[PDB]
Amino acid sequence: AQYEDGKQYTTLEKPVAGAPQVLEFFSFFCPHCYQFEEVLHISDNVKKKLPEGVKMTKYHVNFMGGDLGKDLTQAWAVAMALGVEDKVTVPLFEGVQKTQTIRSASDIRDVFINAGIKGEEYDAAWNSFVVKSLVAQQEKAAADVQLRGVPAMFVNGKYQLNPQGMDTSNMDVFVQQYADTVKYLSEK
Ligand SMILES: CCCCOc1ccc2c(CC(=O)O)coc2c1
Repeated sequence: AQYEDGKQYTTLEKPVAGAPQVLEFFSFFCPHCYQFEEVLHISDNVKKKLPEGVKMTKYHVNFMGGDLGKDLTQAWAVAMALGVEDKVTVPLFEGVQKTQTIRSASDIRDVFINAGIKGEEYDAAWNSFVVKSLVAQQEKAAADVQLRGVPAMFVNGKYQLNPQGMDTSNMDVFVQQYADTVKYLSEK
């Protein structure tokens, strides 16, 4: 077949019931994740190839970066609770990987302050049980598939994108193959 298990995607041995339809995992420490954001805009390009209104979910992971990795999962929970993902994604990626100015939880908070989130609002979210539950939700989704690598995308809890099987001589062709694979998997 044109699309084959092991080429553009793999199939989970144990599918996850009730999973998000399109579920992405990333780390702000992850170099390909930085590219998926700033260079390729994978999430945007997948969204454009899917029907309007499809639920896309994006979660942070703990397993890169030790203490700060977990702080960043909690900060991503704050971003989701406040709805400010689009305001903080690029400065968090650049703070961790480009300028390397993010070395502590306080430095993460600085990114939100600079992006216009009030200190009181950030701190109240950071310490809220709503955010505690969002941290648990991110961990559970990753645990459901023993995730050991990012960037990762899962479709309907059943299929995992396999970017290592896609063309990388051309960045736009790669994005198109990735997005068309998501569309194919979503229609299975
Ligand atoms: C999870 C461990 C890493 C393996 O998974 C990959 C392999 C290659 C790529 C490229 C290529 C590009 O666009 O420059 C973008 O993301 C990738 C993820």
